[PDB]
Amino acid sequence: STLNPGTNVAKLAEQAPVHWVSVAQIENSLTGRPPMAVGFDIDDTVLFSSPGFWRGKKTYSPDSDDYLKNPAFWEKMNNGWDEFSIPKEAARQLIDMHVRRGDSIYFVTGRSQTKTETVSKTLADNFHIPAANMNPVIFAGDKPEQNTKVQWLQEKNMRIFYGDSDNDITAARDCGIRGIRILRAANSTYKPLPQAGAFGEEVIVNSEY
Amino acid sequence: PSTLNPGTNVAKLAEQAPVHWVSVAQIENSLTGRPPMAVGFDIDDTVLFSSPGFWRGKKTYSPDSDDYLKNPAFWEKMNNGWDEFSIPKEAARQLIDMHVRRGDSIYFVTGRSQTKTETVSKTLADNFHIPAANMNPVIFAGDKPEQNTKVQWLQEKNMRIFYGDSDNDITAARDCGIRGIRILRAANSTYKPLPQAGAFGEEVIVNSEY
Amino acid sequence: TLNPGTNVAKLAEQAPVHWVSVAQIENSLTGRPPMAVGFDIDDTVLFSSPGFWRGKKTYSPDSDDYLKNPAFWEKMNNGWDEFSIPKEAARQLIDMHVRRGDSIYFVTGRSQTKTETVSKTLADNFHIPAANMNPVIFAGDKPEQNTKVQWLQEKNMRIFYGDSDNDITAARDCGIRGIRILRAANSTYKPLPQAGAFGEEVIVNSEY
Amino acid sequence: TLNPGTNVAKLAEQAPVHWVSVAQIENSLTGRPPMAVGFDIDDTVLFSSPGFWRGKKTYSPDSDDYLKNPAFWEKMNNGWDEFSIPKEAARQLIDMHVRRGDSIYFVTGRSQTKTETVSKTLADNFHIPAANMNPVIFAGDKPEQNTKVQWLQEKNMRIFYGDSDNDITAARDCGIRGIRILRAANSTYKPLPQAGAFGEEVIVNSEY
Ligand SMILES: [Mg+2]
Ligand SMILES: [Mg+2]
Ligand SMILES: [Mg+2]
Ligand SMILES: [Mg+2]
Repeated sequence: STLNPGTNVAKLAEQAPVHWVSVAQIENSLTGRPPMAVGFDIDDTVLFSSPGFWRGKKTYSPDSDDYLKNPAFWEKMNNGWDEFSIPKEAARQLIDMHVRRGDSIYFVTGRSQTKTETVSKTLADNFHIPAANMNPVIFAGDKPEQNTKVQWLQEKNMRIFYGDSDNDITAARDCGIRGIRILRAANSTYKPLPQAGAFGEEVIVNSEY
Repeated sequence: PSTLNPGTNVAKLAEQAPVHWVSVAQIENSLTGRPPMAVGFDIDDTVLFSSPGFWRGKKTYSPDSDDYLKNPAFWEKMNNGWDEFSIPKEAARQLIDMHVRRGDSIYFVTGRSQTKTETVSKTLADNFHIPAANMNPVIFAGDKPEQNTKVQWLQEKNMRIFYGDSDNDITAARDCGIRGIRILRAANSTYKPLPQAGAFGEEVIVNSEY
Repeated sequence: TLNPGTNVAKLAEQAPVHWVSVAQIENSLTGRPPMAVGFDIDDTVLFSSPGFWRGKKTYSPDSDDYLKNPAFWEKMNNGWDEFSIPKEAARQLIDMHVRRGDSIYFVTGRSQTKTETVSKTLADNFHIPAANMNPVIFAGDKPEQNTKVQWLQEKNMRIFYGDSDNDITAARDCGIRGIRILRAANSTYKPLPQAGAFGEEVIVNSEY
Repeated sequence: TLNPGTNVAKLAEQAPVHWVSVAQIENSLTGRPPMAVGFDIDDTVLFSSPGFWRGKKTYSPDSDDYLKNPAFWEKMNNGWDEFSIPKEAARQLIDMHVRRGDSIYFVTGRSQTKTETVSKTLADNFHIPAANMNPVIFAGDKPEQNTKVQWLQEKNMRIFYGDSDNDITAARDCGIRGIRILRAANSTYKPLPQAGAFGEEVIVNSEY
């Protein structure tokens, strides 16, 4: 645009009409409630997994997103490339809180399903989730050999679902449960960034890292 | 405060307070289907930037303190002409227009002291073009210590929503079990310190400082 | 759309502006002998919108002709600034220059009037010693008055503070240091200017 | 407290930092013939935390001792950068300098290894022309190496870009222009530094 655009105080103080919440406010809203099932999307919600997707694109589809359909990519991505995935501090705070409550934690992902996967171990180890609260990662999809995200949220009776994408939030709305938005990091390779708060949902402050 | 070059970082730049921000459009949308009702507005730093008169009052009657706020002579001047210097807030214009469209009955409940005569009601009706059908003379609730003077009025007029910039405006609404919505107090207001909007978990209107 | 939402890139986005604090300005002048510095008045040291607002409502509700009404200026320059709110940023800047022993000048584009109490209101609100205080200078295109630029050169002002683009370009035209002050969002003089539009230094939190 | 709230003075508060854009940096170089410029690597041109994270988890999960493990560096310098994400801000800067015909140098504090594929990774991801590309320089305190300052002086670099305080001080010690890049909030190298702590220029939106 212009070389020296400058700014003004109206612009400096301008706020988007979003419902921001803190982990502490979420915990307070659960006070007294017995243990329950809660779910988390994985990519850009609990793990900054762009390193692996970046390498996959470079290796299998330098000019496009065809790698997301390449079975070879998914073998690598679900069996070791998450050793390069950086866990999010906001996720750590949320999981620690749910673990203290004794809730059952589920991870639901849209990644393609492979015969073997080490993602579940990576998550339990990185977030130090006790055996009683941990559950194997759930790969949701269209395949007749699997169920959709909405179906899993309902089957496990999850009461809250955390995610960074719009479809994570609409899935929760469709099931009539509490959908909470996590901010996607600016350096994620999954762009454009989504508009957090676009459905009037609660958005966790400072959740980009 | 004592650091010449404090610098900054991106975590700090993107840092957000956990506040429930709302827009006039969202408020309006949340009222769809609701029949006409009574709604209330605080005046100072809510619909009018009235600091000019309070500043002149302080300098005239009590340069070193806030005793002017208890001075009958100050209120006479403030309520009968000094608001000619008070600047209407744009955020208030938008809210008032919206409520007029809904056909709601509008009330102004202020902590200013009541005087024999007052020209504030007319100043408000004129500046915000409020039709006679929606207007109501300003209610001067006064301000007593250890007590919230506004509660009585919100109850008796059956106000369903109350807009205000001070904590006592929000707690008044909470005491009545109605919807209290916060308006940001301008940074150049002489009424300091600025309150912490959202301190009761209430809705706060974006960009409402002007 | 009722819910536009936002994202972290937008939340952390910064305009390329050269921000400075009063402390940094003071530090940049260490060891320098007392000099002459000037300040714009409206929205720089005083939030005078109250008087201009009343003036417009009184003399030209539908336009800005009140700015041409000598009746308005008589009121504005002789008492309506008692309703003007001094700016904290200006207070800090003025105190700093007084401590340095600098010579303070106020240059305004307000219309000149036979008498004025503005100089008094300024010296009183900012506690400016007589030694550093100078009567307000009214500039303009009249034959009996010099323009803003000419006044900066004549007094050899080395720094000029202002909220408007013309305050900064005047400084630029004289080869001196022009420093921008933010105009408050509730000022009636709209639209707000783009502080930093000339690559100049802008004082932080100077909207109040 | 549970509901701390906020106020407009806090919402508009700005730190006194000298922000600049890539366009402004380019403008400031108008007319200057080709020159040498240098870039720090980690968190400046590459978000390399993925490799540093895996190394930490592998060699010293509870400390930074992995930074002195030869086994770590062998893997980090010979392939783990295939997981490093190039920064958009660096891409723009590099494209701008390549267009000017400047010589681009990359100086790193990473431990030197017998071989390295970092140079190849950089040249490929940023499409740097052979005429502007130079092999990565590993600076350090070892007797076989030269310090960062000596390298900047040796190659006569006029500008040095970096995210850490030591990148800026190196430029300051050489009398050249040191420009700060923002370190991403999700970098594993914490705490984040205070960009602008030396009054240096900081590039806007350079965290990605
Ligand atoms: Mg995701
Ligand atoms: Mg009020
Ligand atoms: Mg001005
Ligand atoms: Mg670095």
